Amino acid sequence: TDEDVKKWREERKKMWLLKISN
Repeated sequence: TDEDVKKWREERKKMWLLKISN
């Protein structure tokens, strides 16, 4: 479902976003 995808989507999203500052 979208919820399953939403799960990984934001997961990987934050990883690179936080990596911008690291």
